[PDB]
Amino acid sequence: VPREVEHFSRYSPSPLSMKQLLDFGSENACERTSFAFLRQELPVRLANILKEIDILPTQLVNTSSVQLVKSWYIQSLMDLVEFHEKSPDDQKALSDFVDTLIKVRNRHHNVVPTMAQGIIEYNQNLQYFLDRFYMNRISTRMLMNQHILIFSDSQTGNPSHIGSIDPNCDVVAVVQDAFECSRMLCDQYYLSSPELKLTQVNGKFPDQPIHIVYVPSHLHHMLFELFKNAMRATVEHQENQPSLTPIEVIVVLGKEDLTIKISDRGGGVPLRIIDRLFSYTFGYGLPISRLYAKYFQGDLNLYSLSGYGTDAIIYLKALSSESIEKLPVFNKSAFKH
Amino acid sequence: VPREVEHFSRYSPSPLSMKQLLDFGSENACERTSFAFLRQELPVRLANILKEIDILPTQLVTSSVQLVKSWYIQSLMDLVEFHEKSPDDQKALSDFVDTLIKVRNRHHNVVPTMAQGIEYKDACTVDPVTNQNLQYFLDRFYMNRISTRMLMNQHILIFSDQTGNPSHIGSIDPNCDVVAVVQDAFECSRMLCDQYYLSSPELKLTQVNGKFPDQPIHIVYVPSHLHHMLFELFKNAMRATVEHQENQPSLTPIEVIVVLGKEDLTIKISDRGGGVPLRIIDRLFSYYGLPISRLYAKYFQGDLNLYSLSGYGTDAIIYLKALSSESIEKLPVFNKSAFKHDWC
Ligand SMILES: COc1ccc(-c2c(-c3ccc(O)cc3O)n[nH]c2C)cc1
Ligand SMILES: COc1ccc(-c2c(-c3ccc(O)cc3O)n[nH]c2C)cc1
Repeated sequence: VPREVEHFSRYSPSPLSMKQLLDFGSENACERTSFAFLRQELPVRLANILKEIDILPTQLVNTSSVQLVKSWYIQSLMDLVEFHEKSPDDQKALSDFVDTLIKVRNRHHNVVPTMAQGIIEYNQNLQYFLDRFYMNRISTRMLMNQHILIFSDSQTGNPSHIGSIDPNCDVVAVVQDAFECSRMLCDQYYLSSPELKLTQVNGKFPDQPIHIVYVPSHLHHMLFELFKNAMRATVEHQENQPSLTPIEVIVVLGKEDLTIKISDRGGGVPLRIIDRLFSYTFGYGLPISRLYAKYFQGDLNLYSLSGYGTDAIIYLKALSSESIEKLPVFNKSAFKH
Repeated sequence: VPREVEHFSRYSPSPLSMKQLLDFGSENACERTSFAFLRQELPVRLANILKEIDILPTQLVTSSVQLVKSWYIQSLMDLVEFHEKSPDDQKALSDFVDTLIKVRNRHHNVVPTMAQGIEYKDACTVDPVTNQNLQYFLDRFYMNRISTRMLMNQHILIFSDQTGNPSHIGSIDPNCDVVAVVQDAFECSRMLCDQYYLSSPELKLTQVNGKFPDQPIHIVYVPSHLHHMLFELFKNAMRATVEHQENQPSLTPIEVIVVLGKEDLTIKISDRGGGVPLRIIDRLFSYYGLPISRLYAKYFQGDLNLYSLSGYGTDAIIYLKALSSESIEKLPVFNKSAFKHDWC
């Protein structure tokens, strides 16, 4: 155990809200501040999760695949710790940091499948760990991307966005895209794909467009995954008739909640097996997409009617200020689990 | 507390299935067997939940629990006697029935009392972690009552000459018409609804037999339990609807769909009462009629869930097991585990 990882674990991750993240990019010409935050936060999160890997079962940590993960994280942690001596005023430091972050985003690019093989080689504590390990990566990928897309010279992301956050996200538009994205995957395999019957309701101000601060890609991931599932299930279960049953989506904005319910008539699944769809042990989709919903204090649930069809609901937070990161911490409360 | 409650605490509850239930009274499964199994079981269940009660905070264990303990200990002791008696003593069976009729009427005031104490709990001011423990304890306490009452009714209705419906086995309808139970439970809510409101929602009911398509829906179940769950969900669906659409021309129907599947009987009641925000939902389940309802669903391995759309309406869905052999009792056990009561 390298002295830096034992050290930086001895801190707790600091969750940020999308309001705050938003701010690192507005009147704020200060990447000076992002640099001092992230050169501290990234090592802490990586160190926390490296520590929780040491408790994984003997046979598991010693898989080729986990050992490769260990070494990348340990490498990026090292690389980030080296920026600790420089000042946030050092223009040369600010820029190397962008490159090193790009370097770490790259190094970690194979992390999520590698991890899978790592388990597909070796119960309920796996699940607990995989959910945390993956949330950990979602959160670091997001902080690095955010910094990279706001400050780097040559990755400027979507101009509407501050980083990858759309402060005025057209929720239904994302629903159409993700559906129209899944709709054309399904046509690679079937003579037909379900249509989209969609309804919106604006709690706050009625008959006005639905917009909230969110990260459009995370939403896109959730919805696509759930639309693909709906379609495949609607086409398998009705392999008889001519036209399929449409897929019904309602988008609802309320005081605190942004809710999206996706309904299909794909035959459903028994209560007993639902719990397995959300298990890592196909994917990694439903499980991951749920981590995405939960990553900012939302959620994703499945309610099926075995013999008829399935409802999928996503919950997002409606206000930037309550969209707060949900981060695992390696402490004793976690130790006993 | 006598050398009794501790002895039978040593044992863990033995869950029955509705199939076994159905047979403990089928083809005249002599009251001897049921006598024998219940004179053991009921004390163990009472013994079990009684030990839980002696972990409750100083003061709570109150004008309430003070008395619940007594009834259970009396009841437990009352049931003890028939150990020294043999199953063949008909005078004893006939007394087991009445002794089962007394305990009941003794316990019919359990549910009231216990929520009294909830006077007050620990210190007369109670925090989240202590409070979560109350939620914990209470799901178990009521599940336990539901389970003991269930078994006692069964014995009485099938062996005492208080006889229920002859077509039923005790409180269980081996051919429960689920859809008819939904309509009556709906109707019982519509009336109560209309004793207080100017107008009430309609029932737009849909039906799908996945198991055997054209055929009506019948599974093995206890109609009253089904009625208790459904009444409460309808009672909530209508009131949310009527309240939310004070401004609307008419009211929208409450929509329910009944589906029977390979393994599951599923019932989904949905409304447009403007819903409740994701943050509040749990409060809805905090300690009573909704919490208790969920306990009924889970009693035989089913479940009750709400998923709402704050700003539009709400989906309530009931899950029941469609096969009798899988409809097994969900009982609390007191032990090392249960006794033993991260992210930012
Ligand atoms: C992941 O592989 C799978 C596993 C199960 C299914 C599936 C669904 C379903 C499952 C999830 C959902 O959101 C909507 C649905 O209609 N309904 N029926 C089946 C057979 C589809 C893909
Ligand atoms: C007084 O208790 C309550 C508390 C809250 C509600 C309620 C529900 C609801 C809640 C549960 C349900 O099953 C169906 C529903 O439409 N939706 N909207 C409201 C304001 C209704 C009764």
